[PDB]
Amino acid sequence: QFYGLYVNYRHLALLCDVMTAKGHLMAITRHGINRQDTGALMRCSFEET
DNA sequence: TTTTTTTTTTTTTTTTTTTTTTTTTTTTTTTTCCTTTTTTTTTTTTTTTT
Repeated sequence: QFYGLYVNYRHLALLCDVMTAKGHLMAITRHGINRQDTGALMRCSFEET
């Protein structure tokens, strides 16, 4: 809202629920995505293959 | 002669510093240059001598 851009609430609440799903702060880095419980090929496709 | 009281020695954490490691928008089009090199060993050749 500083730049006057409007994004719908669902697309923001989905991200806010993705980060707070595990009970702590799951950042969107290589330290939060690669520390999840997903598959090996999914995690190696992003960073630190 | 036993109990408290001081000393000691680990014990686990804390905190700060240092080190390490990993990352850095998407697509497309043209040229240029290099894709060895000097060193050491081996083999052949040429000249000389008896």
